[PDB]
Amino acid sequence: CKRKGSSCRRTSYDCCTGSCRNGKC
Repeated sequence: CKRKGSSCRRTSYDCCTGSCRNGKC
């Protein structure tokens, strides 16, 4: 999964923590 502070896609649930907002976690 993605880390908070990394980049993740809008609503693809990519992160383990952090909102995927503005193409970032």
